[PDB]
Amino acid sequence: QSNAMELLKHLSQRQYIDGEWVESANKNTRDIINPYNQEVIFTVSEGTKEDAERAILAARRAFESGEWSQETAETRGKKVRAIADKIKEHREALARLETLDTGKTLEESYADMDDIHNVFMYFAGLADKDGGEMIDSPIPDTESKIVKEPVGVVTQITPWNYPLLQASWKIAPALATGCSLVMKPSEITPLTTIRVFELMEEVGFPKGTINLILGAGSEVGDVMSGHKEVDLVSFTGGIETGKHIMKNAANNVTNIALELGGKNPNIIFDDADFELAVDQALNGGYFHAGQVCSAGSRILVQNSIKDKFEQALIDRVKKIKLGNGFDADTEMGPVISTEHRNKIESYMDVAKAEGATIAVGGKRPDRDDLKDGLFFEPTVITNCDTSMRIVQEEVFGPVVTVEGFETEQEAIQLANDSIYGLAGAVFSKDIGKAQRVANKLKLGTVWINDFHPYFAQAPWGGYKQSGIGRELGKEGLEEYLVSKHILTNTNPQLVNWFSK
Amino acid sequence: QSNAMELLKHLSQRQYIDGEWVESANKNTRDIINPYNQEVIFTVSEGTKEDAERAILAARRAFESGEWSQETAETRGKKVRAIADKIKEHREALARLETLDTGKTLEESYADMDDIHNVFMYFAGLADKDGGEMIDSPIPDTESKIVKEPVGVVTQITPWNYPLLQASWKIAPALATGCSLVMKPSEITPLTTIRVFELMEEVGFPKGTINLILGAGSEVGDVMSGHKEVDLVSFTGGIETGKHIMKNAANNVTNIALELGGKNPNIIFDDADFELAVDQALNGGYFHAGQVCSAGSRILVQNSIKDKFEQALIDRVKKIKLGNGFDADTEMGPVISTEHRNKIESYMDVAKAEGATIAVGGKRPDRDDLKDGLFFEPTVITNCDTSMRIVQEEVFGPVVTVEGFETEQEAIQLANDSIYGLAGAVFSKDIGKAQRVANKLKLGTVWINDFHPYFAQAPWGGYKQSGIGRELGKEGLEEYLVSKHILTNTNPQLVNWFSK
Amino acid sequence: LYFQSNAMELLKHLSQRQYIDGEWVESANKNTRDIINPYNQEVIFTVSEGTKEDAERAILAARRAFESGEWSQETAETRGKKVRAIADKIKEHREALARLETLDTGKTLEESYADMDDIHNVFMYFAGLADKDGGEMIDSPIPDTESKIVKEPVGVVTQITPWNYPLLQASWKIAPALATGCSLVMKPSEITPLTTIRVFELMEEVGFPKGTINLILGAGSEVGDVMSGHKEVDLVSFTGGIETGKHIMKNAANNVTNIALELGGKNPNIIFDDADFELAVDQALNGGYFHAGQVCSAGSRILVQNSIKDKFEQALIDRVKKIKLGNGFDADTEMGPVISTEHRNKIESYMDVAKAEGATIAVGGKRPDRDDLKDGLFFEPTVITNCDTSMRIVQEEVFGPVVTVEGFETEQEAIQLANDSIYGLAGAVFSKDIGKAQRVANKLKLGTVWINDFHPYFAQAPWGGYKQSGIGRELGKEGLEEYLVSKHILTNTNPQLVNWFSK
Amino acid sequence: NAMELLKHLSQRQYIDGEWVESANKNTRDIINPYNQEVIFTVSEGTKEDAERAILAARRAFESGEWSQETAETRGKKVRAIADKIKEHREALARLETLDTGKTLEESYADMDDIHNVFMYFAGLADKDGGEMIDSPIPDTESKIVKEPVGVVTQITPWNYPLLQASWKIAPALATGCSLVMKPSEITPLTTIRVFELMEEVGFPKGTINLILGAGSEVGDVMSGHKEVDLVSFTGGIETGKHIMKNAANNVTNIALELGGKNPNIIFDDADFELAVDQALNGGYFHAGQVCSAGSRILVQNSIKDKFEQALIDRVKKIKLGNGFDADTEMGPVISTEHRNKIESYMDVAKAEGATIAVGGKRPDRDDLKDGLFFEPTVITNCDTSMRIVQEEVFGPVVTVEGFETEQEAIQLANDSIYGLAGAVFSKDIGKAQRVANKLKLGTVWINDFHPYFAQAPWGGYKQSGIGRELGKEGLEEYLVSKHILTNTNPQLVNWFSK
Ligand SMILES: NC(=O)c1ccc[n+]([C@@H]2O[C@H](COP(=O)([O-])OP(=O)(O)OC[C@H]3O[C@@H](n4cnc5c(N)ncnc54)[C@H](O)[C@@H]3O)[C@@H](O)[C@H]2O)c1
Ligand code: NA
Ligand code: NA
Ligand code: NA
Repeated sequence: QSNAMELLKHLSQRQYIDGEWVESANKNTRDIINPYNQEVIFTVSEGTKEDAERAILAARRAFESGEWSQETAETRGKKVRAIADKIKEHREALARLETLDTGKTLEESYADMDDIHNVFMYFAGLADKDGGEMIDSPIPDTESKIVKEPVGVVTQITPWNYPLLQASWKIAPALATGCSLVMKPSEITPLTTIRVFELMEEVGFPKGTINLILGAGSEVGDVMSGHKEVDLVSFTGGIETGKHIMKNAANNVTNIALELGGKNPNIIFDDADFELAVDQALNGGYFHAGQVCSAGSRILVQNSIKDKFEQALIDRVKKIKLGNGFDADTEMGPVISTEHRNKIESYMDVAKAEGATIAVGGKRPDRDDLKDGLFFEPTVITNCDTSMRIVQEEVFGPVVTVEGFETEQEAIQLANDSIYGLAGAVFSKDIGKAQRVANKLKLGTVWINDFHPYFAQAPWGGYKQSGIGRELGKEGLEEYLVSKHILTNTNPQLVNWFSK
Repeated sequence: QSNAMELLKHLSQRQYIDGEWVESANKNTRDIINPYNQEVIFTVSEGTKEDAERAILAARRAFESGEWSQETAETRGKKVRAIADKIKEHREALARLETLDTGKTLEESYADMDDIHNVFMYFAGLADKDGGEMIDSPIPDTESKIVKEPVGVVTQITPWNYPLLQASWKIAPALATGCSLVMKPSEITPLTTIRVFELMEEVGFPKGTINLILGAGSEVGDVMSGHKEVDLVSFTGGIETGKHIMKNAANNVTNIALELGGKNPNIIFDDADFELAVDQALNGGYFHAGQVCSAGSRILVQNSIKDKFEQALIDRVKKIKLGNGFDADTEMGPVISTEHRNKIESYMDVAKAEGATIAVGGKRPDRDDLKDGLFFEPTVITNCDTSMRIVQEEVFGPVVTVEGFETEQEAIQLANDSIYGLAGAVFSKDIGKAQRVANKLKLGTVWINDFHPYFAQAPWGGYKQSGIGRELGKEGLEEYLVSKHILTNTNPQLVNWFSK
Repeated sequence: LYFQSNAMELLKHLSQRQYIDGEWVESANKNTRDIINPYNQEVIFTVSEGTKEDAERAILAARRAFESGEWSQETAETRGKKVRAIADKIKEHREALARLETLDTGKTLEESYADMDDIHNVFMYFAGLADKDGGEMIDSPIPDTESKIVKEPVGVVTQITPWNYPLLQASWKIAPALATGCSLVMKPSEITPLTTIRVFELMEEVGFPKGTINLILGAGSEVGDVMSGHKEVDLVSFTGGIETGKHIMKNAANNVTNIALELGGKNPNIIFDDADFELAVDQALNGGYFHAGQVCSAGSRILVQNSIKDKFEQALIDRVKKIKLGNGFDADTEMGPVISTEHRNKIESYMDVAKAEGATIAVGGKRPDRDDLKDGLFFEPTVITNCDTSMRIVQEEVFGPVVTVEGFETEQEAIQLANDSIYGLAGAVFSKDIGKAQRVANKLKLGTVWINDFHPYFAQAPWGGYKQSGIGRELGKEGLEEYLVSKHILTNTNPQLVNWFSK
Repeated sequence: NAMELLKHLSQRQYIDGEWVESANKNTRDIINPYNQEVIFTVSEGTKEDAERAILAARRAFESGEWSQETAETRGKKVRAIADKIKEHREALARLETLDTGKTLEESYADMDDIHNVFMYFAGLADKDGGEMIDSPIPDTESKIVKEPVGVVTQITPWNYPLLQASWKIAPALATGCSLVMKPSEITPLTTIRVFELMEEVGFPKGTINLILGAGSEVGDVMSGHKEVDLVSFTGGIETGKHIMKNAANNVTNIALELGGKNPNIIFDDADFELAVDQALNGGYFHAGQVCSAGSRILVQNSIKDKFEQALIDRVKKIKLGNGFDADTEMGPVISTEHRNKIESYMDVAKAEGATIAVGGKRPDRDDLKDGLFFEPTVITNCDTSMRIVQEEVFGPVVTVEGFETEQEAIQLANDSIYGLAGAVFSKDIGKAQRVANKLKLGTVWINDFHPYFAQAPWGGYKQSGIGRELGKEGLEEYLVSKHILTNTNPQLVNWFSK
């Protein structure tokens, strides 16, 4: 862990606007915390509205200059590839900074860095593969083509749980398509985003193509979502903030891409491989202490094996090892902040009040090495039903609910009974049945006999309140493009509708 | 005309909800006017917000039943084709009804009916051509596929200028993809939309798949944009209402598709075919009395031919024949309502007060055959510049402004100097220069040596404040689809992250 | 009830001629050919037997039409409306066309109805595809250039079809050719021209420019080499057997002409112990015996898991004994006759091949003796057992109402055996374990694999073979693509002298 | 020093993971066409070697080590090959110049292209695994999965050896195929070198194989073996036709690129000195030995005389010499046999009445005496009926025909058996576009001559070939479609009695 602290000795503490590392316009700063020990680890600039607007205007100026937007797609791909290579080269430092900033295990952080390399690499390869189309015009003597152009100036806002990963999903396609961008990471987790800006700067982009704003969402966020020079706002986070952003984006009829979490079902039939299902239910509920957009917080298990499954899950939950993300034996780290731990704690009272049982966990751990950190015990909530708040709302902590179902129709009905629609799983050795269910779930991603996979090759996003648009895949790239129909009349003749 | 009045004797006067023609829940009605003579030609139900809610719930019930959403794409295509055939079969009566309701010339209405038949035909043919893709998974022993499903329940709101045409652009892809829909036409122009619902009923769709709500947006529009069971709201009209709709859609993180008009440039270089340019300047400015999303209201003409151009334009403008749309000699009909004529009128005062010249036109005709209708003279405004409201704001009437430009670079700068980005034209015999300009205009559609063309094969929509999303083409169909990534782990193994 | 006689009355109004450059014409030498009904071997019609000079004239008319641009430069949207119009003509004459196909080929009327419904949908699919993809805009790596790929009709196409599903195979070739803007010259099998003549009559009513569509009638040995080897042909599309297909490809090579070939198969039907047993017996029958096994996709090679082989063989044999043979026009008929004297001789010869190599004819293997079948080209549905992969009866395409049954021990063995042929067209896997079926499907070298089904093909998806089963695809977007050619147009928008060479 | 590079270069075939000699111990001498010096000696492979390599490629394919590797990972390896080409660009350029005679600057350009070809296909590898289909049958799921085509044989020619190899190798590897490649027997150096570089990157045993030797000995095995799924060949029409006839024996897919008679259409309103500049480039780069060489100039009648004299005056100034010397503009032709063919065509042209306006012979100068040089040539007063106009000479020779109308230019340009590429020069871009639309060519340039790149497909109409190389279409030659149809609620049909 002190080796990670050493990394901070060379890390920038500033915003990056129009090709320069700059302080806040009023010199304000913010102290960054390590959730493992609640110690202040770094101090960064806290930007102003003026800074955010300046970055947006620099992005517009750069976009209009054409240096990046009119560069060949092949060359843009090379630059995006160079970024992927930097990430891999600095994987260790990046993974350690991510663990320090966010608390999750170092092995999870390394996995994030592998994913990030692959995201940049995927978009590097896609950059030059589709420039638009030739249309067969229904009008004689005309030519019709659709040209795909970069959407323009894009603002990008990320959350605190997977900072660099979420940033990469936005940055890679933006750069690949020729856009100029302004990014703002979560004010409590800026370290790896600062670092990636330092790396991108070495790759070499024209002034203003990339810009980094650091600051509170209530201060600079509205500028980023409501400015008339922005062509697209892309946000990953919670529903309350996402709705706010969308309403603000409306003022200029600005494109929005949103991913807003979920209430992700994990559907376990009685003909599932039982021990696989237990394993994956643990993984679904407790990776990163449940702070994952796709966390499997809502377990739905067939009635015939429900009690056995609950007991098996509880027995394993008792063995989950909490601690420092830098310690190799740690299986689950702390939650992100005092506010977030307070949210999770409040839900325990809620669950009990509405009739559910806390079968295991449901409080902070007592153990000595955990008392100064933001820890919360992995928790199983039983005797639940779909009417309850603890089932319907995104807790975003190390908490899972267990509900029973009798039939395949009942599972589908329950799984779809939420305001969300991000991801979910179906476990059954009967692949035919699993497919039937998968076809009926209103979710952007359905895993059959798995839990958690996402990758650059495939689009990710939500039905219903889980979002608008997609990230990753060809659809992810398309968020950063705009279509133009250029129609040429090759034998123009007067219409003579109006009197001569 | 009186035979079109005879047509009304058989037209429905009601809403269509859940397979039934039905009155308003409050029994309220609205009188429909003919703008040519301001006479009441028809009376229809004025629905309530509970009617809109009921239609939405019926559309959701139908969608979940699967009767349409799970029908084969091939069969959905055949039913869309059957609607197309009905449009052609009833072309004469439909064109007459459109002229009666909107005031446009019969020729214009026939052209509209021919386009509508082709829109339905296009989407009928697209219905079974793309169900998603197979993905090359980066995870060994996994199968990854992206399945494209209908987006779900969609609400569709249309304007009064091209009622049935705009309806076709939304209805055709919605039905082709398997969505259930709730449509609400402009309260002052419901006639052809009622008629097409009659024709769709004849083709036959499951109960709840198609629903027609009649009434003012100030009453039922908030339900249509803000209800939780809606998956996509698609709107065509003005910016004010579009913004309000988007803010309301945000409450449920609902997809939006918007087309909100434009300030469309018509750029004429000194090396244009002169007489072609004059002809098309007239066509761009005055078809449907300038009430076109893509009307060419902002003429930019190269300085060396400016005086020549304005005199030729103005001399042609004086010869424009106003009158009854049913009269074959009419070149321009009336504007749509007293409210809209009043807005156009008020802009003449703005133009004069800010320093522009009304070169010709600028008033209501008062002659016998026009005095009783909502006519407004075709108008040319000169000696204006980009700082003026008359240049920046969409008047949406039979009015054009004329600005000069010195160079190709200045033409592009002026053309892009508006909040809009829908469509525009470049006129020049130097095709190379026309293409350079077309690549730099921030517009969804650019015509080279033409003005007005749109067709089902190519997407249509705006950059900037002209909208979000596209209609027509494969991209328009994609508004009505949602992607689902189904990932199957074909050799699942325990991860064993958490201790045994 | 009077259906056969009413079908025969149709022939009184059917053209007997070729259709070349907008006109119905006799053969240049006035030769003719008698067409028979395989049910009774009677002559039912006489048609012109064209010459190589007629074939050449039609190719030159297709080339002239192509170059005129009336169809090739017509808008895609309008081409699509015309292809739809053909689709609607097919539906308008469904009954007559189906009856004609039964009269000419012998298969049951119910089978012919299904063909006509399929044909309607093939034309409708391609009508709808016609205006959906004109090419692509390319991201040029050269500054100050514009790059696009335009898709154009491939040009003049010759199309040669076989005798088993004459109108269906014709539709697979004609539909995309017309949708894309090609000119075509079609030659149906000499022994089965009736529905193809009728469809030409219907296409003429729809209306196409002179020379866009041409029909040649004649023996492949007389006019075929002209159709595969003429310098003015851009693509030769053929469906039939391997020997003719290879000959055609070698002749097409003389002008480096594109070929699309579908040459039959040795299609495996893989039945696991955990299959739905009665479903597998039902589909083994369907696989083996629809159209008397004269189907490119026939399931002639049954591979059954050893643990249920005896039970399966017994169940299949008992059902085979019940199959009702007879006239295709009779409602109770389940299987009609085979197509010709020659083809029946081939099938019979393979019975002797099988026995000589040690296989058993478990049921069937002969002409039936029942009085109402004696005058027709009937052959009993047949099951051959005690087979193995080394045998010619297992390796070679018999194309008759004959199936072989081999056992396999494991999933690995089933795959190994199924892939141990020179062919690669289609096959099926029957198992309730869908994961297992999917693993097997991924390992089979076949253009189409069905999981718990047998026979489905449709316009929406490409059909064709791996290995000796073919080259290229028919149906789907890939089928359309056979009839298109890509052109890269690259415009230098800032041209400058290279100044490489001295001045 | 290119000669010193040879001290470390392999002299053997690469079969099933090993560098091996042939059972034929008579090696082949490789020549530098600039001085006709023997510069290297290599194994001459046998039929038996070719068969062994095809069997190894089949074994490797069935093993799944490459064919079932993830597309993402295959892309990474193809990228690694791209990086090797860039790392070694200088050495590879010198080897290509040494082996083929072309100028060092042209060789550098090939190497930059080659890097980009591999990089393009590396990026494409994981971008399309097939389609989901909307089945017309209720309760069925339909998907089209794209698999590697299988075992592919690849045969390349002597003019652009490594470039032509890259066009085939890159998509084969990206898609998961196993390959057996055989370069032209007279130009194997850069192909040997790239196999050494691929071995460094590392591929499963048998995935890549290099056969060296005469097509007349091993070619029939490569085109006619039953275990081959696709034969991809670039060269001349008569070998191509032979290959296609042999591939028919197993109904094997073919992709052919067979050259052309490429027109260069110059209108009166073209930029005149641009058109002269580009006519020289079209005709004489690599001494005309280019699949897409602009050997057939069609010039509008108002400027024809002026154009001909301008072109002839420039042709007289073209600098012949050693490709390694910076002043050289045009190197030698490839071989004795090829120079002989060019010479024979001059006799054909004269006997049929055409005029040899300039050139048409070997040069007289002393430093050119030892090499395979041939003078850049312009033939005038000819017409479309002549063999010299219709047939691919593939040497530093152009013909000039006049025309009046754009319709005539189109008709003459299309009046050949070929259809590979061509150009239209005119400042009237609308006119150039109308012409481009009617030309039966795989690539048409407006106001340029020669460009090709990985992003766009390349190939011929008519006798110029079958299929495409480069672009997404090029990748598609190396894939095969499989429709997997699952019936999700299977019911008995009950057609047959029970
Ligand atoms: N398209 C091009 O870029 C290109 C390149 C070289 C030659 N050509 C044309 O072809 C003419 C003849 O040239 P060439 O004879 O030197 O080349 P060719 O057409 O025979 O092509 C050479 C390649 O084909 C191989 N080959 C020869 N016989 C073979 C066989 N039976 N089976 C398989 N492969 C075989 C050679 O070993 C070599 O790899 C030239 O004059 C020129 O017109 C075109
Ligand atoms: Na932190
Ligand atoms: Na017959
Ligand atoms: Na050499």
